[PDB]
Amino acid sequence: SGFRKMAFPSGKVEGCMVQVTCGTTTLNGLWLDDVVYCPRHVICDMLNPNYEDLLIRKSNHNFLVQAGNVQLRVIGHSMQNCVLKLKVDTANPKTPKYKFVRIQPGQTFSVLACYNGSPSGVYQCAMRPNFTIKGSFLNGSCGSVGFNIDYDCVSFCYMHHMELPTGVHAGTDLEGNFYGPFVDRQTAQAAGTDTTITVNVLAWLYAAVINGDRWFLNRFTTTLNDFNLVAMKYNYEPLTQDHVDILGPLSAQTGIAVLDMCASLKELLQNGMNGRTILGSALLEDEFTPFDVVRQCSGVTF
Amino acid sequence: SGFRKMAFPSGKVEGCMVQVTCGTTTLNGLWLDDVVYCPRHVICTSEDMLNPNYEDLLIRKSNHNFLVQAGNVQLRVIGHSMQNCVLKLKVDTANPKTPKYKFVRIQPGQTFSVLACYNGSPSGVYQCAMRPNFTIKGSFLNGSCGSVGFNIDYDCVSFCYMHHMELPTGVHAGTDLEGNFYGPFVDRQTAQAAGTDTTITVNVLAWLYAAVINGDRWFLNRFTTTLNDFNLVAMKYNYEPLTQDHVDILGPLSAQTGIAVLDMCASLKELLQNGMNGRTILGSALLEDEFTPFDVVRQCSG
Repeated sequence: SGFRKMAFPSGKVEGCMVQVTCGTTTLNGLWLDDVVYCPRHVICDMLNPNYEDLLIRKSNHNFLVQAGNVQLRVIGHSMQNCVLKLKVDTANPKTPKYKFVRIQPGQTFSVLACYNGSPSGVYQCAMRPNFTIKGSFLNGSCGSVGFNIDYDCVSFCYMHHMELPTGVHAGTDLEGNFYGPFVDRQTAQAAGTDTTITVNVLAWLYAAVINGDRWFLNRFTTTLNDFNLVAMKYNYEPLTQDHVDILGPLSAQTGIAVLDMCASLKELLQNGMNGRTILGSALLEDEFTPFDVVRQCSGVTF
Repeated sequence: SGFRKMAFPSGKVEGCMVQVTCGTTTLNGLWLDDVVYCPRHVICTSEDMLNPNYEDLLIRKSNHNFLVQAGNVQLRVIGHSMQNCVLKLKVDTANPKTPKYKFVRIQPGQTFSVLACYNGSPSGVYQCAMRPNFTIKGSFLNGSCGSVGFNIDYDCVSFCYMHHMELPTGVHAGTDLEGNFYGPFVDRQTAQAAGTDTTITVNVLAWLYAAVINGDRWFLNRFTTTLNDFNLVAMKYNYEPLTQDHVDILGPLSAQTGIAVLDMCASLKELLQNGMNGRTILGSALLEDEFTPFDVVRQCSG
């Protein structure tokens, strides 16, 4: 029993974390095979930077890459979108089975927060619909990475680049493409209005039911069209047929059809929780995907 | 900025997890140097549930009765001994991935990370706190026994919890790594109930300081309180008494924010009376009590 905000075991990623220093900037790099990936803004105050330009001046020995107390030597440097690729002369013997994947808003992943190439914390979060992440990052955390694990395979999906003025965070995939309408320079940038991830709330309500927490269930069911009218009123993401289909396993396990659970969610959006809680929370959690709920409520291992 | 329920990187513990089997029972073990630690109730049968005589059961065991598997490698048990409620399996191989480590027994309100495992394989990592009633609100399924809770000091893993059982309310009970249960619990299927839980007041106050550090002030007020008046109120909300130790411990956060501890206590009093009025603190509509003062300083300041 129990339901916790659960991250993937971070060991496969810890063995990949290195420190990258260049000029006065120090941040984290991801050492996979013989390449260290890191944010391109480690490059050498021009506030509308010309990254390629500044990069050609750079010598390989300008990039001080520190793997534990062992210093790697850079033998090449190239650039892909907002990520710098530093070719090193040694393949990481700890390189896990891995892929680079780009995730969709609403999908969850684990962040290994690092400082000076040293892992210091791991937490689970979701890519918000406004493409930010509500993370926990201090100065020096840039280059910390987000990931999922499937079996023995690490899917790297996120690299941290910056904090927005509201305190939420922005970054790229491992191919250097930003999540959301952000750029890696000093300019006025703001997170858009965020919305709640409806399918994840429903998944979490199924988790609550599996854990015996049932007071919000009601006899009623609604339509996809009626619910999305209510959802848009409450700044909830639209629920699609694909979302219903993905919730299928939880619907079958619980006896609660998705549109049946939607009538519960609607009631709750319109009436509140009335001082009651669900899985120890007085808010509707939206950072558990349907797969997270199945995975934590069945004990899948890595 | 930002505040997340954050676990320690689990890799140093992942490299220690093994599978231990006696007869029909399989659970997790902790392999450090040449000793595997696991809950002694792995030697129980379906008939030894209510009143096992572990000394009698263990004396009947021979080393080859213990099937210990590390990955695909079966370890060979060369000796066994019992220390309180943990079994210590001496094996012929020292774990080459043994971190610097130490066994620490923690006090209620202390937090730690749990690496939930099944069949010796890590499933996920989450953060917990030892409740005042000596349970933990974990996320465990069948086969999770022997999963451990831990903290990390620089590079030293402090093992503080080993999972043994789930109580009827769905909360969890376990031992330190010397085999001593936290709380009045025993490794028997005899009827056992968690005492009424209470809120870890000092942790809530730390979290309110974390909220202030992260820019939120709406819950502050112009009042202070005496320590005794605060505890008289808090006890009526099933909050733990706040001691002078706790006041001392909140000193650094008081200094960093400019809000005296007894001043913040007056804010907590008011929040207890009023609730949040549709507002949140650090993204929560409830008062969070599973962040210690040490946690807050580490995550908010470094």
